[PDB]
Amino acid sequence: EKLFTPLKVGAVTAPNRVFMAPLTRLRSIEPGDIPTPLMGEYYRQRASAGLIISEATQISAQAKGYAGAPGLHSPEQIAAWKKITAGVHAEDGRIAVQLWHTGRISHSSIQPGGQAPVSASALNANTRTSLRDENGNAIRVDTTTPRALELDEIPGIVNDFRQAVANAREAGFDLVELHSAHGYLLHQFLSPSSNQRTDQYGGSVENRARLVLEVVDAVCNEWSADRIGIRVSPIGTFQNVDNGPNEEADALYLIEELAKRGIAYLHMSETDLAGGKPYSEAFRQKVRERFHGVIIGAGAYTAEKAEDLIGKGLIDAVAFGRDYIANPDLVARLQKKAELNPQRPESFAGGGAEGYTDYPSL
Ligand SMILES: Cc1cc2nc3c(=O)[nH]c(=O)nc-3n(C[C@H](O)[C@H](O)[C@H](O)COP(=O)(O)O)c2cc1C
Repeated sequence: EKLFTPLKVGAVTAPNRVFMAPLTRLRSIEPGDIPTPLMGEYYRQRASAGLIISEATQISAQAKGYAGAPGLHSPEQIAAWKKITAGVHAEDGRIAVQLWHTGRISHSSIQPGGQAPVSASALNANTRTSLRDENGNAIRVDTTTPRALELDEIPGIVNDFRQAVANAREAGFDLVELHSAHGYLLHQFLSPSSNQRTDQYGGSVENRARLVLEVVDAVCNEWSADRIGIRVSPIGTFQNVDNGPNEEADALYLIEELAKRGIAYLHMSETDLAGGKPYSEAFRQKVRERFHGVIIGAGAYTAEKAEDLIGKGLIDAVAFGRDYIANPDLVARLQKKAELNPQRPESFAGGGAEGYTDYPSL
């Protein structure tokens, strides 16, 4: 077994290869999109993970698409996250913040000024996001048609990612993960399905990847390349965003570009919850020969699949999502071959302590 052996992940050293995937739980305070001590307890419980990757966190107020998702743009958010990272560190853990802009997976009622959310193009996502009702409970609501960003707004978006990384470093995170997956803003630019722009940020794959690579360069310059990871979902369809008619070649272009920056890791979200065609071993080989940082695989993994792919030299670590919701001590359980706690999906999104901090250890 290799899952319980250490791994260098850029600037930090993980003691095992069992990572906690980013998981939106929608329990932040409004007004202010503020993380809470309850969230701190949840993360502290999971500090034995090789690496915790936080729930997706707004780079700006405009970035918000979900009621209850936290930000990392305000002083109060910075202060609250500082307490959370300190608690994880007190338990000898490591924590990355996943930073997003939701783009068109959003609703005008939670945008600044009540305005339409932004995207690469003015095309509805044709999905739902999660808002809160008058009692503060999570509700699913159809997405608002977005406004296409003007060319002169793009530097501001890059600056918002840069600023959020400055804030993340101050807040005590060990790494940052850019959310370039799952149909959110960066992926909206990457995908031809969502990007119909005819300027330097659409058309060719070079142009479609331009924004994400500008963001990568800005955040590497703000902090250091060995502090930066990126999550992609570049094969298949996620939240109605496919990867276009040349998805493999386009993915390999992006990955070769990322490699040039010497970033800490590439995190591949392989499938959504409904599943789909597995990655071919040939594709995994092509990725591996092009990227020289850590590769994290995710999406309905088992420990056995992770060991197989680590043993084949194709990935370095695995991120578990739902098994981490339900098993704070997932590392110990997988090491000991213990049963896993029963998941309670009704409490994944929103609410309070129940279904959040009340899953037991062994
Ligand atoms: C409740 C829930 C929230 C999620 N939130 C995020 C998120 O904030 N960022 C992200 O990149 N993926 C998110 N995902 C995807 C997970 O990180 C993970 O890739 C997915 O659940 C599949 O892995 P699993 O089979 O181990 O759960 C979420 C998944 C679930 C079930």
